[PDB]
Amino acid sequence: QPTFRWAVVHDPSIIKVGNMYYVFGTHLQVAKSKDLMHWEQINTSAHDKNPIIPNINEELKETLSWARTRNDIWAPQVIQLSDGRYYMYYCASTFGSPRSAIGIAVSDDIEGPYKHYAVIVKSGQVYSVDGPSEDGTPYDSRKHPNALDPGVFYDKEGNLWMVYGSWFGGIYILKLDPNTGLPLPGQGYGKRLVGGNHSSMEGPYILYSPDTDYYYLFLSFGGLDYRGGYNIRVARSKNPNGPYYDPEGKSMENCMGSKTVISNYGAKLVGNFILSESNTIDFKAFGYVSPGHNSAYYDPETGKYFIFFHTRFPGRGETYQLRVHQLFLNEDGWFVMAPFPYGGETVSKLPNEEIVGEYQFINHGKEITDKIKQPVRIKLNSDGSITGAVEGRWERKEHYITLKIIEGNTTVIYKGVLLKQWHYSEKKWVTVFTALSNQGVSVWGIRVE
Ligand SMILES: [Ca+2]
Repeated sequence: QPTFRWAVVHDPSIIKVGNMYYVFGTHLQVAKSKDLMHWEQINTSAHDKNPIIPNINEELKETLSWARTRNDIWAPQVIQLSDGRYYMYYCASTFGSPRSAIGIAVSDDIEGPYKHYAVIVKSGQVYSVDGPSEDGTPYDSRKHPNALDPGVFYDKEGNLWMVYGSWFGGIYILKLDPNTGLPLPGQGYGKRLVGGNHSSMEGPYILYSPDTDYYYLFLSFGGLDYRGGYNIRVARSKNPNGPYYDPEGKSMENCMGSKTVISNYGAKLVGNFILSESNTIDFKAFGYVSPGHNSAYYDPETGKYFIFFHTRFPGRGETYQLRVHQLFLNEDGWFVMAPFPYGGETVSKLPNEEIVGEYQFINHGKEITDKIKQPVRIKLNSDGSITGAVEGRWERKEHYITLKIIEGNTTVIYKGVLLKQWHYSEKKWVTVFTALSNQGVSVWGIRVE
């Protein structure tokens, strides 16, 4: 019964306005929805006649001039501040460069037109012409962030923050004045949360959970392209400005260096996969390549959580869509992602008869890889045993599942949730599980019915 119509929105940032969900993305790709499943595209590029920011080159002359670019802005996020106006935080840049700026535009109406408000953070200063970086020292792209990818959020106390960054100096957070949206004076680039020295991370987003009273920091590791191994990582903190820690207890301030090294940190939520045993490219089969650059939302009306992200697809190169999935909290207060896109599903306790059976099983691992992971077959048996491709034991308590799986010479415990979801490709309701270990590895199970 559920149906879908996606949008084409790269780097999507969610905002709810009235009964309508909007996503704002790179190139001023904008779309909206009442149900999270059918999306109406309202803008597709930052051309001179777009209605979101008309005549953008003149309107945002300050940031675009800085970035030496035209007809484009990257990773915009709109947030409603206390005056009721809509503030679009965005960045201007060029591919591969740290010559970037974070700006703010403002509108009275969600769909615009937005006008210039402020220029707030700059990177890529060339000392002989521009002078120092924001911290008063010469810009050094190993230490200083790239002024990209703003993630703005209120904390539980009403303070306003912006987490930001992409590669280069890492991921930083600035405290903002709730009344103006501007960074409070005297912070330079702010506090470093993750990364440094050109570590492959970007798109930071922070979400508060009332259900656990933690803040969750979402990052994308790797490259966004087909061969980049883009993957979504999660850490959490009792404080909006950290330190953030992963499920193993590692501090994300220590996450920096090579791809192999940074891969050791964070809960990896999803990487590349396809639900085909046949082949790694199978256009009938559900699968993603380079899912990332996400935002997230908590809906107080229902208590559900959602992740908004773009992704590419097996065998389809750089083509991408918006996708929306539900997130759940496991018994340890960590997020686990629903295998399939959101079709209206609400978790509840399943009886045993709906749990027992053969599953396709995907282990997403811990690495940053472009490998398209495929499933193996396992069975969850009535006696609590796991058999097939892996051995172990499973148990459940309400909708919380625990899987204890033998991996080499050790048992790894995965904790997650069980529910019924809409099988996106098979078009039927099926049992699924999604679970996470303390080493930050996600597993998905999709019941063969
Ligand atoms: Ca973002």
